[PDB]
Amino acid sequence: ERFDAFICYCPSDIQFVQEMIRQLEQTNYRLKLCVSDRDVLPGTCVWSIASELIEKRCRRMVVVVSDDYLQSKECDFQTKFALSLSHQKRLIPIKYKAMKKEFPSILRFITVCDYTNPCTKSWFWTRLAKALSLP
Amino acid sequence: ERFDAFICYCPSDIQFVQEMIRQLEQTNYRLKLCVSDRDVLPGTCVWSIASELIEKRCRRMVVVVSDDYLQSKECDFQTKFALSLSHQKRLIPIKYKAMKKEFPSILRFITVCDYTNPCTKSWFWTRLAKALSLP
Amino acid sequence: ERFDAFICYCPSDIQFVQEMIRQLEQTNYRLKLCVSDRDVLPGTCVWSIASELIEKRCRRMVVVVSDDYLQSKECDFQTKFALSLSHQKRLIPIKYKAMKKEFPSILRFITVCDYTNPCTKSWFWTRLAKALSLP
Amino acid sequence: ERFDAFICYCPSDIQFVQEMIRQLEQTNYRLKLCVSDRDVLPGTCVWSIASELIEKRCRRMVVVVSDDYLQSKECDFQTKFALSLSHQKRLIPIKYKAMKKEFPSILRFITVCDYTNPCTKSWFWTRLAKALSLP
Amino acid sequence: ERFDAFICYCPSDIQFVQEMIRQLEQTNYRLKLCVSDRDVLPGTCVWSIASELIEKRCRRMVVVVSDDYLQSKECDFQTKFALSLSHQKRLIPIKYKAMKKEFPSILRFITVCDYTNPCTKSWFWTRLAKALSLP
Amino acid sequence: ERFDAFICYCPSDIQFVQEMIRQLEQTNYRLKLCVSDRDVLPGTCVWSIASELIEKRCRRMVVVVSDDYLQSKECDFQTKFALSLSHQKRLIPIKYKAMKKEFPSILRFITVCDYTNPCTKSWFWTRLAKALSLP
Amino acid sequence: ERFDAFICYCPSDIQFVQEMIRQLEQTNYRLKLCVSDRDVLPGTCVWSIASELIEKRCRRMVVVVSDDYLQSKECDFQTKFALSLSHQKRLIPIKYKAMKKEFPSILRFITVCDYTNPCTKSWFWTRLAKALSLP
Repeated sequence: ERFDAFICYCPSDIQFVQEMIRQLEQTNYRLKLCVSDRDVLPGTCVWSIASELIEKRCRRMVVVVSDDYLQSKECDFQTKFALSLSHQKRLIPIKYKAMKKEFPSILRFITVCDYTNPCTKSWFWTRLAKALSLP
Repeated sequence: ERFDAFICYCPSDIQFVQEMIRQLEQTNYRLKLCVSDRDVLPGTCVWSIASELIEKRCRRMVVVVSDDYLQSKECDFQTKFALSLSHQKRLIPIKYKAMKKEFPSILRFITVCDYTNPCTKSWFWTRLAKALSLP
Repeated sequence: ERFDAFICYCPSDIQFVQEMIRQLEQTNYRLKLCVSDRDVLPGTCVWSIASELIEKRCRRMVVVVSDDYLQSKECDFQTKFALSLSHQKRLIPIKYKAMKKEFPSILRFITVCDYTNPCTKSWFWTRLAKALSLP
Repeated sequence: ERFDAFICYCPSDIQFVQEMIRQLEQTNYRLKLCVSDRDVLPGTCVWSIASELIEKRCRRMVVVVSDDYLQSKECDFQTKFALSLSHQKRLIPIKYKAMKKEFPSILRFITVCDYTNPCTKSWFWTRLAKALSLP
Repeated sequence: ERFDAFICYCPSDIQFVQEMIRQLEQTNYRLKLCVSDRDVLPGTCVWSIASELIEKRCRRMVVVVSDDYLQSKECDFQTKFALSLSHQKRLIPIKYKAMKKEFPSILRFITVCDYTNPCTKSWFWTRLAKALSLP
Repeated sequence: ERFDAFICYCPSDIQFVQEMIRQLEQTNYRLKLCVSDRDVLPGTCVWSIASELIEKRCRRMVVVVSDDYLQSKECDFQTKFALSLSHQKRLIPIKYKAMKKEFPSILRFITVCDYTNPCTKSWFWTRLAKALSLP
Repeated sequence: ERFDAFICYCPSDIQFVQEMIRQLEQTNYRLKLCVSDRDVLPGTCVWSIASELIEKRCRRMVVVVSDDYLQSKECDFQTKFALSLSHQKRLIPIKYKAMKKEFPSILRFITVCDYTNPCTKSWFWTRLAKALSLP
């Protein structure tokens, strides 16, 4: 029923989502995440996952930015809906791969979390855990 | 007498229907499925299977989408009739093959249960069975 | 509210529909016809007119068969839905123009009301009104 | 404060919006329309329009579909937001020009109010006003 | 001492701000505008304007966006300070000329007051005065 | 919470920042600095790290000047904001390597702490830390 | 019932009358003006708007002098009737645009309120409003 964060990812980036699941749910942090391909039964109407899950179930939303994320339209609509929804910090961008295309202009007002800098990799997961577990 | 899910499929795809029968009917789920070539005696009128079986006997409908599904007219009529009939989620599309054509525009508002993605095949049968066994 | 006959026509055939309105509605017969472009408010869902108007509002369905009638799909779905419903004679095909393509094979067990014969023009409207005015 | 219809139009088509306001507000119907370029103060945030005007202030939404409408990006978001939000028919598509592109596939379940037909122009404004004046 | 709107303009655009003075101050509106090179004594330190004039003297900030506005750095710093300072919508962008460069992405979440359209010019001054006359 | 100095650096030179942390924090001086990539949770708004951290938390600001520092706009805005903010000596420029580009003219009115000249490097760290430890 | 000023204008210049409305009774002045095309019901006799409105209802009369004002024959009669009526200053000529023809001779003994001189437009509205509001 209740969750802790919705996750918006392009379908071509699934290994990183699985790694996120292993690193956050299985550790002693005990976080609950909603993945569309895992706990959404077939036959549901698309226009309900935005008005029911993101609205009244999850508390944050984690956007996995990538080059392939810039071609899907469902992710774009979900990002705009999350922005138009509303201190709480209800949006967390994440970049993890060396992307060649320009960073989206919509998400330029929020501090991104980076994983491709060798001198800063030691803070990534410990920052994510507390950002997601903040009340 | 009664049933749990009418099945719509092109005759070019019957091995998958047999596999569905094996997986859903002969397991401890104990489901009942209505197949046209197995529960319809010859000599019946075509215009009765739509107004009697899909409406007053079957409780949901499962549509097996494929490239040969687009070439048949009977399946198109049976698809449109189900939508015209009417929370209950009385329509479940299924994609199981590497199709080279475009997904039908009529069924673009319903979540599909995909089988061709190798990283998500571990949830297919369980999700399908839960959806079909939902009251 | 209540009508006497739903009208199924190609959008390229509107002059004949207007002529039918003039000859049957504005005459002393005082019949009622439900034309889509005159009695349907904008913004309605397509799958409601088939289960509300054709089902429980109109009593008969008049199909204006023409060459371009074979291209539209809404007319095909409406014709098949009307046939699936059922001595009452709840379907009247009307031919008014010379066709260079074969008459539809689904409408071959029904007596069409031909108009193009230059000697039977006197019986056309009388037969049509007598058929429509039956209880 | 309150309105009756939020109008979604491409900024390349303002003459038809002026015609609409002339024929519906300055006439004896006494309707109220919320035009962005007339009733929105400068310096407002974009994300408040969707969540305050379209949802809780206006009562219906009228989409002026055209060829240049397909390239604007805020119109798509507004249309999808309205669709996700919602018998009351909170959407009315209006076509007034000769389009050489395909009609938007997201709007294929709704009856459009066409204007380019030189025969049915008599019912256009009557149907539009009757639709807008409903509670 | 007190004002109503600080004005940020490129020095290449002085005719338009003179016209703005002519239309809003000398008219019957009775509004006060703080022009940079008309109400500031020479010899003042630059870093006091942002912390004293924009911060605690004016109430809103108007930005005359133009092609040469993208060259000056003082305008960039003033715009960024205004944005970092703060619902109450204390930032109004004004476009009045044909630009050959893309509109700045910093000011994309707010509604510009366009003037170059030859049809909406009627509402321009009324909207501007109503916007900046609010408490 | 409370800090002693805000550090402004380009991402291209973080090894010097690591060395500065080692030399000033882990010694007997026991200073505490603020690094963006270390104690700034993701999802926070950019326009608050300037109006909340630099103003109400830190007491002074260290600026690491190099060739790559002249290419980043965020550092330029931060140093201009700090300069506009204000005996306290709330700005300390640090030169640590041979730069072949001209020194910025904004900072040409403040004594810099130099590390390149191989005759005063014995006067560097104690002199730098005495400034930061001042009340 | 009561009024404050009758307005004599040729139909060719109504935009200036709209501007006068906006600047005179949309502000805190709260004036009342009698416009023929807004306060005269159809079917009235022409000879009553002179002996009823100008005489016993309005307190003053403003004449929008223009080049086209010398073509209409009703304005001459209205002006001469006002003059024949009568300190109270019951006539205010107003000149706003350049004229290629001499000023009317009948109106030579009265000081006009000029608007076309670029050095004196700062007094126009504030003087005209005081004149109209004077008892």
